[PDB]
Order: sequence, then structure tokens, then C-alpha cells
Amino acid sequence: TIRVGINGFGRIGRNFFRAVLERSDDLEVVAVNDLTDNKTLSTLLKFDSIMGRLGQEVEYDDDSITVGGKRIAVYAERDPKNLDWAAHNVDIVIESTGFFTDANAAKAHIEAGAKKVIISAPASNEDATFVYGVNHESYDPENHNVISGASCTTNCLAPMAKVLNDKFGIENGLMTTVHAYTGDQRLHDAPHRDLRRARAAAVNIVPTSTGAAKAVALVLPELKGKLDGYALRVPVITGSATDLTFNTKSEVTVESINAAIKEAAVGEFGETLAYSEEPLVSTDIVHDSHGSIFDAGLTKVSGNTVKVVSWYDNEWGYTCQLLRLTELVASKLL
Amino acid sequence: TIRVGINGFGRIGRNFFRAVLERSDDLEVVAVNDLTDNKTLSTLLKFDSIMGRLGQEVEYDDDSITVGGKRIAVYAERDPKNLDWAAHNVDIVIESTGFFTDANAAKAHIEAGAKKVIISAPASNEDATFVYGVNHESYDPENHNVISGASCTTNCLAPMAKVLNDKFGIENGLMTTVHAYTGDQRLHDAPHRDLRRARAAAVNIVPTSTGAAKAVALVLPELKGKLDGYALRVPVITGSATDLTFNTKSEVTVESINAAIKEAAVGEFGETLAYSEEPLVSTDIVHDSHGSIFDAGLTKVSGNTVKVVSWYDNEWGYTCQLLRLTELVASKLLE
Amino acid sequence: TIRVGINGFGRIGRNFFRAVLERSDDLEVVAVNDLTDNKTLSTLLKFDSIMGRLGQEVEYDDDSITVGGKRIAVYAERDPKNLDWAAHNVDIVIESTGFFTDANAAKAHIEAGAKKVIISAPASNEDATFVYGVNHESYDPENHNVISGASCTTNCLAPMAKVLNDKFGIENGLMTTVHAYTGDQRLHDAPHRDLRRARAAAVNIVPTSTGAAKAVALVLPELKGKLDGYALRVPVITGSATDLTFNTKSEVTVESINAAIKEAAVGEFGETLAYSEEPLVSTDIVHDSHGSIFDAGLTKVSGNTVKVVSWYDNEWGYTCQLLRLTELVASKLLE
Amino acid sequence: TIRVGINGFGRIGRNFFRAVLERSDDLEVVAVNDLTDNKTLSTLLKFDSIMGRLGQEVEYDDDSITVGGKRIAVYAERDPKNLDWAAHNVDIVIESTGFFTDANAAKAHIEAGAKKVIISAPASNEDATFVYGVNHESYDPENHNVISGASCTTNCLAPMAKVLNDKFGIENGLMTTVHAYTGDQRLHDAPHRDLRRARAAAVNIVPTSTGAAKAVALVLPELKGKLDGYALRVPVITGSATDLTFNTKSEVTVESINAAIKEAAVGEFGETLAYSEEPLVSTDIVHDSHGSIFDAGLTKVSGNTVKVVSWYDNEWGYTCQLLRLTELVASKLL
Ligand SMILES: NC(=O)c1ccc[n+]([C@@H]2O[C@H](COP(=O)([O-])OP(=O)(O)OC[C@H]3O[C@@H](n4cnc5c(N)ncnc54)[C@H](O)[C@@H]3O)[C@@H](O)[C@H]2O)c1
Ligand SMILES: NC(=O)c1ccc[n+]([C@@H]2O[C@H](COP(=O)([O-])OP(=O)(O)OC[C@H]3O[C@@H](n4cnc5c(N)ncnc54)[C@H](O)[C@@H]3O)[C@@H](O)[C@H]2O)c1
Ligand SMILES: NC(=O)c1ccc[n+]([C@@H]2O[C@H](COP(=O)([O-])OP(=O)(O)OC[C@H]3O[C@@H](n4cnc5c(N)ncnc54)[C@H](O)[C@@H]3O)[C@@H](O)[C@H]2O)c1
Ligand SMILES: NC(=O)c1ccc[n+]([C@@H]2O[C@H](COP(=O)([O-])OP(=O)(O)OC[C@H]3O[C@@H](n4cnc5c(N)ncnc54)[C@H](O)[C@@H]3O)[C@@H](O)[C@H]2O)c1
Repeated sequence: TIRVGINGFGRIGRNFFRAVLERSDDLEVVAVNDLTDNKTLSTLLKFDSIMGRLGQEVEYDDDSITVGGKRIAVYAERDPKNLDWAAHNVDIVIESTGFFTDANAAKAHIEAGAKKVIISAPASNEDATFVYGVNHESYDPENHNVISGASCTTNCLAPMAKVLNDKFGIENGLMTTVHAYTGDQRLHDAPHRDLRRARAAAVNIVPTSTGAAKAVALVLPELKGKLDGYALRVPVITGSATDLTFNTKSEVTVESINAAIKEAAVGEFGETLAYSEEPLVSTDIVHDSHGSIFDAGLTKVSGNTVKVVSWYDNEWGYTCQLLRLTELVASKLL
Repeated sequence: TIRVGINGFGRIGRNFFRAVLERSDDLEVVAVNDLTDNKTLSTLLKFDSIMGRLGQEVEYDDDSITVGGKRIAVYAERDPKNLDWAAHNVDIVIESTGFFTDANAAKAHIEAGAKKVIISAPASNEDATFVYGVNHESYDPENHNVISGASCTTNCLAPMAKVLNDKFGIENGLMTTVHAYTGDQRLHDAPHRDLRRARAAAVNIVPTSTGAAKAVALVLPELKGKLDGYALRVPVITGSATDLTFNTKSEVTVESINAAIKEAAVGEFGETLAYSEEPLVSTDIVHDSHGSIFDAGLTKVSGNTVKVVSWYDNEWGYTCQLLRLTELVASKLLE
Repeated sequence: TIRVGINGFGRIGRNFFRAVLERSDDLEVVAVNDLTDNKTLSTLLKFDSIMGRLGQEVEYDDDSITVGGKRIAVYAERDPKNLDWAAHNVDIVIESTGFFTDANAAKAHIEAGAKKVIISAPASNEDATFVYGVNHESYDPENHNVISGASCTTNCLAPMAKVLNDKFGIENGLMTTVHAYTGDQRLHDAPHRDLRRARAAAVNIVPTSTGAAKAVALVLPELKGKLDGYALRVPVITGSATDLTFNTKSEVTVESINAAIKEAAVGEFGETLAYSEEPLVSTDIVHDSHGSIFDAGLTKVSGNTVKVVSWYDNEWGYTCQLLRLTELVASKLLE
Repeated sequence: TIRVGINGFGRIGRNFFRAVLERSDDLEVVAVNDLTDNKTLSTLLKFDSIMGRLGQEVEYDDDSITVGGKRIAVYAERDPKNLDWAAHNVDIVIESTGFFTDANAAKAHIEAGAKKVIISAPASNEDATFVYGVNHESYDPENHNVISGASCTTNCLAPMAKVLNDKFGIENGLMTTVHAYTGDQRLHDAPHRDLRRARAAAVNIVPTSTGAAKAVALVLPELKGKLDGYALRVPVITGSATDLTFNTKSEVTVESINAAIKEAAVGEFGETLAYSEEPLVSTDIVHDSHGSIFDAGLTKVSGNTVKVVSWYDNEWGYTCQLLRLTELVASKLL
């Protein structure tokens, strides 16, 4: 059992912790770090507006939280220099605070005694970036120490494009993600760096930018220059849909598009990408463990222009992708 | 004063009524029909969850409703055969029940006394179909008697497509409309013809078909077999966005794409199609009278693949188009 | 294995089905009736916007549905006369269409082969009415054949009232329940018997009557003519709160009020009434099996005026009570 | 025309500005102060998720915003010591930032050259507190310089209780306000001082505390000790309902309760309190100018226990109350 620490016990920190309990046999979270007191932190772990009440008991004291009788040590250091992971014999830190996506800031956790860092977001200056099931077999135990799990949206779209480019060829593709609101949006009209994310999120469709499409190139180099896109934030609390419209030189049919996805989405890869012929809505993919759930019924073909649509739980699915990735790093030398 | 009656006084019905009071100096609704009593009708007219309280005063009695002191006759007739438009000298009927989209049923209103019928929806077997500002000049006062105003989505998309086809040439386009939920959806999970519109509307992204992309051919023939799409119904009560992604053989940039729209978004056409660089969100286009408001900031190019995005108040934006059209019909031969 | 059938496989229907699979070792639904086809039914059973995807596998054919490999017969019979429960040897029927709340209609199920009928609602002309945990010991296996499980609100309020009346003595109480919206409300502004339930459910606080406060007498006679109230339907899909404000002649404090509930919220009764000091919000009581979860932190006293607040998952909380009751009926004479 | 400044151009600052344009003939806002840049501020004034697009044109430059051709000067001083109102000849400042509800902090605006301050919230150490239409005739031009408009909820409930106590006598009353969420709540589950306001606001009913009931005593001294209450935050973006349940020694009927409210809600007072026999929902009282809209249909009587219900637009109605109050201060010596 490889021990793990989390820096940043927020939505994604907490999803990850839950995913470890629910989905892993060889990982154990033994310390976290956050800004807030253990009463608040334990309360947020216990109750959850999306995921429900946690199965286990939760107690806290002035320097820990105890979950199902297992003591997790908690800190609150705004500066990760001020931590010590080797104390707790932690081999992997998940950096999920969102304020250390620069790999050269993140390597501090190595300084502070860890052996591997995983960034739960797009990173900069990272040793490598991964969408598990796409480019995971390039992981290099020697030289990939500070690594990125990419973004939710990237983890949805990359699996689907790997498959579609491989069989048909994508000349150019433009994406729209119709996306659950996220917590960096305002509940009432208030100031934001971004004048649209500034608007009341639960009564609006809010267009916003995403690097998720350009970032595919990091995991599918052959697609650099070939994808762009953006997001429509819409009033559901979780669950999103990536809608890609692209050009193929190929001559393609709804049926051949769908058959390729189906053909591909098997064995281990099929745990990252699913194939569905069902009448789905967002609530149907809440708490779904695939990174990309492909909706055969939404495939449209017009001339040499294709539209395909894949679903994702932008919390849980992304987390599960990250967990696969952590498991991999944990299975190799370290 | 051309006189107007309304069959089906629901969302679009009532939007229309208000649009007339706010925006027209030569039209008057003098009668309306639905499936309910005048207490229920007077209430729904007075209080609207989207459009607010109505300015005017509202009284009812056992066969009518009065609004700023003007008596409006009301009927409760499931079947339009049993209606007498001529009793009130109604020229134009807005058919907005969404149950008489076959013009062959809707021509009943003619028999029942009306000279014209305007179906506020995609229709079948109609004399003609109009997106105002796009193909309204081909209106034939003699032969065009039962006509379609097309869908909200088609009123959004067409203005935009015309312009960009005219300038650059569309090979093929695929559309996604992110659309406010509508009456035909279920509040709770419950049976429905469409197994997705069957799911809780206000907590779901709900994909469903729409033919508004194919329906563009009806108003721009040169685009037949060239456009398709679908909708995602989402939890807002009104406001939608039309997302189109097309190929052109032309060589294009974000700037030139946007320059085309801004060039054309002027004069009378600019009252149907608008050009914006503002940082819009859906609540900003609620009660906006344009059929299509173009979001210049959302435009993207990659190779010969282009993405463009236009907003529309699917209730009020659509209704303002339908009124423009009703104003055209009424500016001409009423025989 | 007592066999069970369900008339009306809607929200509460399907909650019930799941409650049986999750929570019972001696019950089995073997047949259900509704107004739809088995494709639509199998879909709505498999995917739920609140309860999530069902664990088991689901197949259908032209007269049934199969769930973890157990065949369940399905009928599409508007009229229960045309039903044959005995064909499948069903003892207990859950009548959950919300269209057969008169026991005189619902006794049809008896004629149609059933020995008992449990109406999942306030009923009229019923043999008896039960809030489990409150007055379920007065169940008469011979004479109580068509029975009510009362409303969700009454299942929330009664446990709580009993306790506080028993300890302090209620003069009069007035209740407000802040309740998740329900199927009988409109998604868009549209005609309805109730002119407020007629308004857009998911963007409105909607006041409406409920008799759950008066209905408490049926299960606690000593409170007749002593309680009243109303509901505010608000935009969540499930989860509600019952707010009661009463007089007592006793002298009371926040602490003693709360001490009464905690004292009583134990053993079997504690499975209906819960005691919490947690910082609850509505999503925290979704999928909670208690009929009434008491929020100790919400309690207020001013003179002899007391305010108390209890939570309830109006779908799943209510359904767990209805199952307790169905479990009681089935532990006894089935003649 | 009395000139006015606003400190704090947020929800309530902006509602107030709009109310001046829409409802006043003898007030002119000529300066505001806020944290943010004029581009962001002008954008928020222009577009509004609740109130709609503003009727007028809006331009901005590096030190002002211009509305319908009228230049409003804008500042951004975190510390109101750093301002000068007499420069712009401002007679009344509305303190609406929410971080100067202490009257001894607020009197700075007087230091900085103003003559009257109005706090748009419960205050501490204030010269007086007012619910216009209840205790406004006690305003003392000489000695009421730093004053409070009370809270939205107080402005709903005080008018209704003045009437009901006067005719029936309230022994004791407990309130629940079913309240639109406010912007001090979290959009996603995140830390808050208050563990319930910490929870996703648009998918929850969130119980929270309010002083609004105890505060009635400030405007109706005869009711001290006699009222308490709390709030249920619910997912509508504006519009709320005060539900009061109380004891009367009197012997009362639905009909006599309603007739008293109706009887009272006339002339000027009836502009603060309305009487309604209509089938209202929250959206019906959006943008309603009364502080309290009394819902006759919701009156319940059981023994000597009464429940009455009054609506309020917790943004706009409260604002309009505040505007009446400002108009009063503006009509007297100053
Ligand atoms: N849809 C999603 O939510 C989603 C999906 C994929 C990736 N991501 C990415 O994952 C990351 C996690 O974001 P989140 O949604 O969990 O955010 P969140 O705000 O909900 O939670 C993050 C937590 O980090 C804590 N924090 C902030 N600064 C800190 C610091 N210096 N030290 C320690 N703790 C600190 C906060 O208190 C908060 O509780 C972000 O980079 C985000 O972009 C989010
Ligand atoms: N976003 C929009 O709402 C939108 C936009 C464009 C077009 N439309 C189309 O306009 C039509 C009306 O839509 P709506 O949103 O007003 O729906 P709606 O349900 O609000 O309007 C229908 C009204 O007509 C009444 N009605 C139904 N059947 C009737 C009958 N047989 N005879 C008389 N009255 C009858 C109903 O009771 C209701 O009051 C639909 O076809 C719809 O697709 C809607
Ligand atoms: N919060 C709750 O939902 C709640 C709580 C307690 C009690 N109840 C009561 O339970 C009853 C059912 O409520 P629901 O929420 O499941 O509503 P629902 O509409 O979800 O359930 C009704 C189902 O029965 C079907 N049906 C309708 N008429 C029928 C008929 N004549 N014959 C056969 N099937 C028919 C419908 O198609 C639907 O599938 C109502 O009386 C309701 O008041 C509901
Ligand atoms: N329902 C309501 O919204 C409501 C009703 C009645 C009273 N109130 C009260 O009125 C006050 C106004 O709150 P709001 O809802 O407008 O809040 P808000 O956060 O929506 O807007 C307040 C604005 O103040 C600005 N601000 C913060 N600190 C500042 C400072 N030091 N200097 C200058 N500007 C500063 C912020 O940038 C923000 O834009 C609060 O005390 C609130 O409790 C609110």
C-alpha cells in the first residue's frame, strides 16, 4: 500500500479521497493540507451537495481528521515549503489547490520529502502530461516526477479523438463544452477577472474560454494546431458534455463513426471511454467512472463535417482518471 | 387597425399579446381562444414568471377579458371549426396552440372566418415559410394565406447563415443549440414520446432533435441538404444560443467573419440580426427584440473550420419576428 | 415472501420498488401497472434524476420487465377493474397513482384479487390511516384492508408532535412546510386548478394548501382542531422541511424542548424520528430513511411560543415509512 | 436637487442608483466608490441578471463612469478616510459596502466632507435606525447624521407588526423568512464562517440566522423581547417571504386579521405596506416597490395562534424603502 498526501482538500481533493476509499486496494491517503480548520474540513468531507453523505464515521481534533477509525493528519500551510511529507512516509502528493500548477512551484513537495507529484489540472513546465488510456504508456518512472493529469474537458475529448483521428483523420475540429458551473464563478453578479464568469451562474448560460482543446496536442502531438474550443457554463451542479465538430478528408457515415468508437471502447481503454446507445441526460452520468461516455445517438454527419458528443462527470470521472494515473505511478519504481 | 385573433394563449400567445401593446400602432388583438376559464386566463396574463407583471389593468367576466378597458372576446374551443372569427371581423389569426401545425388543419380558421393564418411554428403543407429579414420579400398577398414563421432556432440561424454563405460559401454546417427548457418537457421524470424530454427538465442537460437546421432550406434554398443539428435543453427559463460550425472553401479569419456580420447588421436587417462585442450571458438577451444577436467574441477559426455563436430570446426574440411578419401581412391586401 | 404489486409506477412507485430491493428480505414486487409501454418504463426505472442509475440489469419485452433476472409483469390499465392481481398471487397492493385516493375506488384492487391495498397518500373513506411509529399498533389485520400511509408532511410532523404534546402539551400549532416541487406543478406558466401551482415551479416560491396539519388528528386524535398549516413549494427536486410553531402552557426552554426529542429518538421509534445537531441542508437528507429528522439547532422559544423544524426526504423518507407499514401488514394475517 | 454619493457599488449600491433614476425627482448620484475598475463597474451597471439591461447609455474612462451623458466620478479607496465628498458637494452618502455598519467607522464620510450617512444594513452605535413608514416621523435633522435603514427582512415585517400589534396585541411571535439566496453564500461547497451558508446555494434549502426580528424593537420599542426568527435560504435569485406565527390574548379571525391590514395599508403608509388578495408567487413581487406585500390568502388562525405572510423583493423593495428615507433626510435641514 503506497501512502499518499493531498495538498488542497477542496472539491477535487475530497472527490479524490472518496475515490480512494471506493475504488482502490493499494493506495492510502494519510495526510492532507488546507487553509481551514478541521471542524470545517471534516464537515465538508462528511456531507456533500452532489456526492451524498459519506459511508464512514468522521471525527476531528486540533491537528487531525479520523475517517472510519483511520487517522489522517491535517495541516494548514499556505506555503508548501512549510510541510514535511517524508515524516508521514508519503510517496505521492496530489497537488489540487489550483495555485501550484507551475511544476517548478510544485516540486517543493519533493523538497518537502515526497517522491512524486501529480497536478490535478493543466500544468506549466511539467515533466509530462497524461490522459490515462491515451498516452499513459509513455510514463517514465525515472524522469516523470512532477506530472499533470490534464483537465476534465481534455480527459473527455482526447480518448474520443485518438479513436476518431486513428480511423478517419481529423483535419480540423472545433469544440463546445456544455459544462456544469464551477466554483470559480459568482453566485450573484460580482467582479471577476473574466467579465462573463462574473455573472450569476445559476440563472445564466455563461460562455467562457478553455485550453482543453489545444491541450490535446500534449497527449496527441499529431493533433497540434488542429483543435480549438470553448465552454458554455450552464446551471447544473455537475455533469458536462463535449461537442466536437470537425472535418475529415474521409467519406463517413453516422454508422461508421459509431462503429469505430464501439469497436475501440473495450478492455482497459473502455474503462476510460464508454460507448452508449442510451437516452442519456446529465444526471445519468453523475458519478460515472469513465472519462468519456460517447453518445452514439448524437453523432451527426453532413458532407465531410462530423459532430460527435461525449459526456463526462467533470468532478468524479476526471477524478477516476486521475486515480488510474496515480495507481500506475504507484505500481512502478518510486 | 388590422384586427387579430390568437388561437392558443400560452407562452407565445401571451408574449404576442404584449408585443402588440409594446411595439405596434396599427394592430389590435380583439379575440383569443384557449382551453380554460377567464379567471385562469386573466391571471396568467396579469402575472408572468418571465415578463413580469403587466402594466395595464385586467378585468374578466364569463365570456371576455378587458385590458386597459378594451374588451377582448375569449372562447374555450378545443376544435377551431366551432370558432367564428368573422363575428369580430378578425383578419389575421396567430395559430399558436402547437397542435395545428398542419396547415390543412389550420386552414379551418379561414373557413371559420379568417383571411390569413400565421402558424408560430415549423408547419407542414403550408403555403409558405418566413424568417423575417431573410425571405419576407417573397410574400404573395394572394396565394400566401396559411404561413409559417418557422422556429425560434431557425429565426436565429438563418439571418446569420445567409450573411456568411453570401460572403464565404458554406460547404456543410452542423449546429448545436443550447436552449432554455420548454413546456413540452417534464418537471419530474415521467413518460413522454421522447425518452430524454421525459427527464427532469430543471436539473438536466437534455439532448433532443430539432429540424431548425434543415428548415433553413425553406427560407434559403441554396443551403438545402447542407445544414443539420440538435439541441441541448438546459435549466434556464428563457434565453438560448445557436452554435454553428461550418466549412468554407474561402480563406477566412476571426476578424473577417465578424466583419461580414457587422457590415450586414444595419438598417432594417439589423432589427432582425444584431452585432455585439459585449460580454453577454443569457439573461442579457431576455426581452431582446432581435431574432439573432451575434456574439463576435465567441468566433473561432481552425483551418477551414469556422465556429460562430448567436443568441436569441426564444420567447420574445422569436415573437418580435412573428410580429414583424404579422405587420407585413397586414400592410398589404386583406381580401 | 409476501408478493407485492404497484399501481402507478411514478415517483413514489419507483422509489418503493428500489426501497424493497435495498431494505427488505421478505418482500417482492411481482407486478406493476401504469399508463405506458415497457420501453418507457424500463428506461425511467433504470435512470433516475434523483436516485441515480439502478444497480441491477434491466431488460423488457412486450408484456413484462426483468430486473436482476426476476420477471415482473406489467399492465397498461387506466381502470383497475380490468386488472387481475390474483393472476400473480399478489397479497398487498401499493396504490400510488394519486388518482385512487378514495378507498371506495381503491377497493377495486380487492375485487381484482388483492387482499390489502395501501394508499400512498391522504385518503378518504379508508379503513384506517397510519404514520408508522406513531399509531401503527392499532392495525387490525381483519378490518383494516384499505389503508392510508398519510402524506410525507404528516409523516414528518406527527412523530415530532406526539413527542412534544406528550411532554409539554400543545395548545395550538401552525405549520409551514418548505417543500421540494412535485409532479402536479407546472414547468411553465400554464392553467391549473390551483392558480399558484400553475406558475413556473423551478423559479418560484409557490404557496399552496396542504391538510397534513389537520390530517395529524387521524393518527393522534388528542390534537383534533389544534393544528393547521400550508406549504411553500420551492426549487429543489427533493428534500423538504416542516416548520412548526406552537403554544404550550408548560414552561419550556430550547434545551428541554430538544431534550424531549433526543430522549424519545431511540430504539424502533428512532428509525422514524431522528435527532440531529449536525449543520444540515436539504441535500443532506436526500436518501435518508427517517420520516422526520429533527434539527436541534433550529429550535427557538419566545415566552410560551415555540418553534421547531424537522427535515424529510419527501420521496425516500416518505417511502421508507410506507415500507415499514407494508412490512407490518405483511407480518400478520393475510386472508 | 440634493447630490448623493454611494460608497460601495454592489448589488445594493447599483439597485439604489437605478432606483434614483426611476423613482426620484430631487436626488442625483454624482460619485461612487468601489474596489474595482470602471470597465467592470460599468459592465455590471449596464447588464443585470435580475433587473435587466439599463435604459441608458454607459461609458467609462480611467476615473469616471458616464450614464445617459451624466458624469459620475468613481474612486477605489478601501479606506473611506481617503475620500473627499465635499469636493463633489455631496450631502448624503449611502454606506452600502457592508464593511462599515459600525456608525463610528461610518462617520468618516462626514470627516471626508459629507453631511449625512445612511447605512443600508443593521448598524451599531447609530444615531437612529428607521423602517420608513413605521418610525420615520421621529427623524431629528439636528442629531440624526449617521443612520441605518435596517435590513430587508426587518423592513418587511415591522410594517405588518406595527399594524397587528396596534389592533390585536402580539404577546410573542416567531418568524421564518423564506429568502432568496444572497451573494455571501457559496456556489459550490466551500468554507464559510457559517457551516450551512457554506453549502451549494442553488441546490439547497439553507437554514441561517437573522437579527431582523430582534431588530424590530429598534423601530417598535414596545415589541422588545417579543420576536425572534431565522431564515431558510432557497434557490430563487431574488424575492422572499416573511412568515410570522404569534400569540394574541385577543380572539381573532382570518377575516379580522386581513381587514386590519387592508384598513391600514392606504395613503402614504400603503406605499410601504400593500394588501393583496391575489395568487402570488415569488416572481410576482420581483421589482415591487413596497417593503411589505401582505398575502391575505395565507392568513391562518388556530386558537389564539396566528400565522400571517408578507412578501418582499429583498433587493428592490428594500432599496425603495431606503430611497424614501433618503428623500426625507434630503427634504429637511442638512
Ligand atoms: N470540474 C471541476 O471541478 C474540475 C475538473 C477538472 C479539474 N479541475 C481542476 O482541479 C483543481 C481543483 O479545483 P477544485 O474544483 O477542487 O476547487 P475548490 O475551490 O472547490 O477546492 C480547492 C480547495 O483548495 C483550497 N486551497 C486554496 N488555496 C490553497 C493553498 N494555497 N493551500 C492549500 N489549500 C488551498 C481551498 O480552500 C479549497 O477548499 C483546479 O485546478 C481545477 O481547475 C476541476
Ligand atoms: N420557446 C418557445 O416557447 C417557442 C419558440 C418558437 C415557437 N414555439 C412554438 O409555438 C407553439 C406554442 O408554444 P408555447 O410555448 O406557447 O406552448 P404553450 O403550451 O405555452 O402554449 C399552448 C397554449 O394553447 C393552449 N392549447 C392547447 N391545445 C389547444 C387547442 N387544441 N385549442 C386551443 N388552445 C389549445 C394551451 O392550453 C396553452 O395555453 C409550439 O408549437 C412551439 O413549438 C415556441
Ligand atoms: N413528494 C412526493 O412525491 C410524495 C410524497 C408523499 C405522497 N405522495 C403521493 O403519492 C401519489 C403518487 O405521487 P408521485 O409523486 O409518484 O406522482 P407521479 O405522477 O410520479 O406518479 C403517478 C404515476 O402513475 C401513473 N398513473 C396516473 N394515473 C394512472 C391511472 N389511472 N392508472 C394507472 N397509472 C396511473 C402515472 O403515469 C405515473 O407514472 C400522489 O397522490 C402524491 O400526492 C407523493
Ligand atoms: N437581499 C439583499 O441583497 C440585501 C437586502 C437588504 C440589505 N442588504 C445589506 O446591504 C449591504 C449591501 O450588500 P450587497 O448585497 O450589495 O453586496 P454585494 O457583495 O453584492 O455588493 C457590495 C459591493 O461592495 C464592494 N465593496 C466591498 N468592500 C468594499 C470597500 N471596503 N469599499 C468599497 N466597496 C467595497 C464589493 O466590491 C461589492 O461589489 C449589506 O450590508 C447587506 O447585508 C442586502
